[PDB]
Amino acid sequence: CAVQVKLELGHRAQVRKKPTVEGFTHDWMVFVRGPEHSNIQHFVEKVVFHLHESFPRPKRVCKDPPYKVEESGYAGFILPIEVYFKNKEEPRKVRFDYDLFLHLEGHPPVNHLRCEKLTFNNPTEDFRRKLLKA
Ligand SMILES: O=C(COCc1ccccc1)Nc1ccc(Cl)cc1
Ligand SMILES: [Cl-]
Repeated sequence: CAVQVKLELGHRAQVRKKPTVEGFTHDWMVFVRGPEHSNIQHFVEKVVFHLHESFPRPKRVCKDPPYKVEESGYAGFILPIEVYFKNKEEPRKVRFDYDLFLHLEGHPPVNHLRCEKLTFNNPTEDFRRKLLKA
């Protein structure tokens, strides 16, 4: 009995009115969530955001919702996101490579969204029950 669930990944980015002391020009926030009123905490163990190496503590871990990271910076980068599942079976996690892009000053703030389909073929009963609760 295969089960399909939905994950939304996205981010916002806005030019700061005043650069930070480091000269960072943008504030941004990247997130993983369920669509509409879906609570993905039923089947998500943790979300790991792998920031660019220039960031302090580049491995950011959210064990509880909201699964998000808020930061400031000066350039966009590819941000690997690992979503770990509440199971003890294959797969333990899934990985997405998120394009954390920023727009130049003058352009409207970034507000970006993509939606990811996860289909689990033959999950264990306990994991199937969690997936179906989201
Ligand atoms: O945007 C930033 C700012 O982050 C670094 C930081 C240093 C000290 C404190 C906070 C944050 N780095 C960055 C570098 C290369 C690429 Cl390709 C994309 C981004
Ligand atoms: Cl991807």
